Amino acid sequence: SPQPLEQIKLSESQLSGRVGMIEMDLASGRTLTAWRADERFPMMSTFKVVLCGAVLARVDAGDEQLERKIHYRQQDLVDYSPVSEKHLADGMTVGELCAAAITMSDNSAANLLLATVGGPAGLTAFLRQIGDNVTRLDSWALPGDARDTTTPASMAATLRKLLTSQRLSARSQRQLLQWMVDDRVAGPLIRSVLPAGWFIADKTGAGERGARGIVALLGPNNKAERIVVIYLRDTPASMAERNQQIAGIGAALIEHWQR
Ligand SMILES: OC[C@H]1O[C@H](O[C@H]2[C@H](O)[C@@H](O)[C@H](OCCCCCCC3CCCCC3)O[C@@H]2CO)[C@H](O)[C@@H](O)[C@@H]1O
Ligand SMILES: *C(=O)/C=C/N[C@@H](C(=O)O)[C@](C)(COC(=O)CCCC(=O)O)S(=O)O
Repeated sequence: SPQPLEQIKLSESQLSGRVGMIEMDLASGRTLTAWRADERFPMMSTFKVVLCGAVLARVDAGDEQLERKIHYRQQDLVDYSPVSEKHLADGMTVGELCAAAITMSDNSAANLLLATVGGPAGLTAFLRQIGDNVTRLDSWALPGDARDTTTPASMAATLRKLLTSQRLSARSQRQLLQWMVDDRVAGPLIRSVLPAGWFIADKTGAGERGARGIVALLGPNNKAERIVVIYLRDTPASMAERNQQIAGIGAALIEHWQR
């Protein structure tokens, strides 16, 4: 592989789209690689991590419990509900909802959780509270449309704040991390192509006009050493090719880790 920056450029050339990327030390926030890091990209399903960060903040505050069972009706389901569609009779706990939202990208689960935090406005106020003045959720992907967007730099900083600053309790930090470790959409596939010793936790996203993304923890020696945030937008490429390009940026990181 070429150097990370060289590969990121090759990916834009090959995809005819914009790539946005930041590689950041999880413990300190040291930024190693930053490309279009202040440009806006659609968050897609990656918002579900921030959502559950807000849910955990309510738990910490004593205004929510992960045990609490939510009952919902079939009429409340939205498109793509692989887990939530199975519990019309018995409901799901708030904690189960977050697991389903993060690990399966369950949209009904995310929708039910979003209500509990005051909707898109409420989640955006949560972001402003933790010092993210850029990321915004507006909805329960055209150029010029800033709705439901973040930047690589903002998303990386926010993920670091949620996982490591003392904004969430120790138990809540550990919970948010474990949900990302447990990703079923891409986690196991990623492990299958990762060399031995490499840690992965992640949340993926996909959307219109080629939108595709991942927010992840990666490192050698089985450690969550770095946050890596990669977003793509405005490419006509197949899903398979978008995946391959993101994987190629991963390969360049892996080969050239010591920077
Ligand atoms: O010298 C480093 C390594 O080089 C190769 O490993 C390859 C691997 O065989 C391939 O499967 C992967 O593809 C990259 C797949 C990563 C996909 C997910 C990455 C995510 C994670 C973080 C967010 C961005 C993308 O690249 C590495 C580096 O060339 C050798 O196979 C391996 O023995 C060796 O230890
Ligand atoms: C989150 O990014 C959601 C992406 N797409 C879904 C949506 O718009 O709600 C779909 C239903 C596809 O969802 C999946 O394939 C599950 C994995 C999505 C993910 O990577 O998180 S829609 O067809 O695009």
